[PDB]
Amino acid sequence: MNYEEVFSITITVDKPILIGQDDIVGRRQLIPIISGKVSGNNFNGKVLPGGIDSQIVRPDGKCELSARYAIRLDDGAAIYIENNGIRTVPDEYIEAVKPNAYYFRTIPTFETYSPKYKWMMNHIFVCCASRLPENVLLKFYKIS
Amino acid sequence: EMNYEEVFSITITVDKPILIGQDDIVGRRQLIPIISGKVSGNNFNGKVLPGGIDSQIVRPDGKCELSARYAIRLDDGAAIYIENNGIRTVPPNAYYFRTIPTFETYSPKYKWMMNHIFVCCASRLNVLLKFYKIS
Amino acid sequence: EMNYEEVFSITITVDKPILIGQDDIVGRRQLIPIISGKVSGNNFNGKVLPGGIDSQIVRPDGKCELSARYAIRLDDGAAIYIENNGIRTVPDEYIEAVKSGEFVDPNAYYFRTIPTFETYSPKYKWMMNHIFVCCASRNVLLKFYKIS
Amino acid sequence: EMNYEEVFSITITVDKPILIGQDDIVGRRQLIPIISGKVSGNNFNGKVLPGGIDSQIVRPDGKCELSARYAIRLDDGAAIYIENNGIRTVPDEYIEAVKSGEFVDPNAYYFRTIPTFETYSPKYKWMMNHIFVCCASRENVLLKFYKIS
Repeated sequence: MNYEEVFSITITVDKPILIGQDDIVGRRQLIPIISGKVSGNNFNGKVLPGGIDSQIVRPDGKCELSARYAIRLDDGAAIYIENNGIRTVPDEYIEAVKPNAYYFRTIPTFETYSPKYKWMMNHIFVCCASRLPENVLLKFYKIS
Repeated sequence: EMNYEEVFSITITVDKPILIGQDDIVGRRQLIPIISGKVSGNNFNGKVLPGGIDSQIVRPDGKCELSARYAIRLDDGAAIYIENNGIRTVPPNAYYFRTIPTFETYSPKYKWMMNHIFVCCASRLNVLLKFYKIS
Repeated sequence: EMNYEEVFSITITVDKPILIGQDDIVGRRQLIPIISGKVSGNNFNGKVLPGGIDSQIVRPDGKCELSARYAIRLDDGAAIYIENNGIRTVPDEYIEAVKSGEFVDPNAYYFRTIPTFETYSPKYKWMMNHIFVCCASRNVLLKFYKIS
Repeated sequence: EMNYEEVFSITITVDKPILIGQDDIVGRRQLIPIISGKVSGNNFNGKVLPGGIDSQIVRPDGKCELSARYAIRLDDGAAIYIENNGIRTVPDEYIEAVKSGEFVDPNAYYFRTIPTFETYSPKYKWMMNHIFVCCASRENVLLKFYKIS
């Protein structure tokens, strides 16, 4: 199995909007995306307004993540992204959750509006992520 | 033969669309921020919380597919997370505009929201949403 | 103020469940093959095609989440592909019976679903452009309503 | 970088397609029954159970969107329920072939999917807590499953 690292995004997030928590569904929060820098070989630009990661930390500590946001490239192209994934920590970090620690991986789906980016809607992708301060680093890999 | 009960309404104030892109294959994608919203109904009263976005695509044939993610808080302190998925088609009074919401709740008083099917009838002005519990 | 129209019904015969597995967090997963089915409704008459499966999970709290994929062929030769997703619940007194599978009175059930359609002719494209609700019961009888 | 582990393979025998319908906007929808299948991999050996269907649509532009629901039973008695969703494309020169369904060489395909698992035992709960990628090809479909580390 082969793959190609195609780009990265460093995203600056705002404080979580905590919606609610219990020990049946877990804890729901919305994470607003403030900004984001996109970079890669011929794939450079920024994250657009309107971005939100909708997250639930399940009672067992597993986080399920579903982000919806858009980017615009420096050539003028826009790409809409839905990024669906998981973040799990080992045992001594679980009550904290509810940095090297995490397993944090996602699958993005892309929607594009010009022939130059049609390939993004015709391959499978994996994203390897990390969180920091309040800014997640995302590496995107095209499955070859 | 199909019964239902109207359970609450939300009048939502939206910001201007964040247009992402458009072409003649996928259509036009935009994100609509929800500025605010008033929730009202029999023992179901409160407001829409921050962080709300309706993600819409207008298909080339004109059909709009809608998927909104937002939360509300009630005046009893209960919070509810809503994903509302539906369609809007035209040939204001013009539209067919109907959606299916899915609820996530965090207390026994509201768990019935996770155990029924619902339909939402909407109107685009702001947007007015009437929620019906299918009996 | 919500209007709807009954558009058709389907009476489905199903095989015995294919029990996959169960535990006390995810619940009980089973696949239900659809043997046959008859579609009827004003100018809407046909049959269920081969290949139909309802993938079901009865959650530890007793709620059944249903997802069926199947197709129908109408007497004019048109096909409709259906994914029907919904839920089936019972009052607390019947839950132990459900978790077993001992007989429960069909009137105990709340059994409602939301169908999505895929069609391949102009005469049926409306089914792709309205919202629908399905009221079901124990054959399985499904009644389909277009929301107006 | 991205690391991964091959976890197991499945070789599946499928029946003939159940053609539902086709048009030039939605494409061609068919249901593919899974007759049988053999699961193999280090400490991961079993069979596919009854009830498996791949629901597929070949879009007007030639791209096939695949969604399979089936289950396997391992030799230690554990079950795994699999929802496997993916895509299968060919170069432009083979698209017409893909359409009347003429022979296209196996090496021509891009055929990749993302499986989701449901398991009922602590020994296999890790399958619910990792991301996976599946590489597939075409007498059978060969699926190789990879855990993303």
